[PDB]
Amino acid sequence: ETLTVHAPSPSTNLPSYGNGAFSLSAPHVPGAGPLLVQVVYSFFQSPNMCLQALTQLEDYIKKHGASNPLTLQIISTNIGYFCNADRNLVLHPGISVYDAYHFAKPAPSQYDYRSMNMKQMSGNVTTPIVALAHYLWGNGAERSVNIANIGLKISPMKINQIKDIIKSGVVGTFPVSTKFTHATGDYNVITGAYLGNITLKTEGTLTISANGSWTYNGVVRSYDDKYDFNASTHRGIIGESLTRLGAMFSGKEYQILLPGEIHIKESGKR
Repeated sequence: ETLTVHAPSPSTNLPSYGNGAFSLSAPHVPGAGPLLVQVVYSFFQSPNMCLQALTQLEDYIKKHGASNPLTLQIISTNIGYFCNADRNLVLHPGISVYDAYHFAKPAPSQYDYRSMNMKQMSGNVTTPIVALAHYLWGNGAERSVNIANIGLKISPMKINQIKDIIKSGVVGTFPVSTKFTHATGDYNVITGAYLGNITLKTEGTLTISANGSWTYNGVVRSYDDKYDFNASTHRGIIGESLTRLGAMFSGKEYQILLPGEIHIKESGKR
């Protein structure tokens, strides 16, 4: 059935992401002249780097075959890069993905999943591949991403503050305490990929003035302790890539804790 991708390990990893034949790097913008680090840096910060890496895996698989030992090594190795990068991002929050990815320290090609895999994922753009890494090699171990790291964009207008706000037309200060489904994949292709639809609890204070202006000051944490990482829960185009890869390769579903709480200060006008 599904093919086993070897856990990244110095003993199985290729010397290089893409076996050096391809690299994760910013799109070739024709007529933009030489690719400069800023582009690439920004690219690495972007979800697109994650899409690209996965796209590259998928493309490599398309060209070479999923069961192709090199494909497997490339998947393992390339995903190791992401694991490595994500490790570095987890260890050093606030560093750019480009940095975590490229330096590195320890060499991404030396990435050893068994020894190095982390339960925590950065939530950064590397995360969906790491999440896939964990599917492949995680042996079903729970992972976590802190909810503060999953780039939640909460729109109170999409939560039961909506009711307080959206006509009701109540004025004043209202306790909010509600849960809501939150399709991270609606706006966050990274978080959507691996957390997709989450359920958040928010508790806070919705203040609405008579002019429709409202502020929601609240905490958001996950309503569910964890989320399954599997085909069904991925959302968004990166999620789809995980699904396709996850469908081809042996892995174990596992759950992703979404611990932590974010404080949100949202505002809008009715």
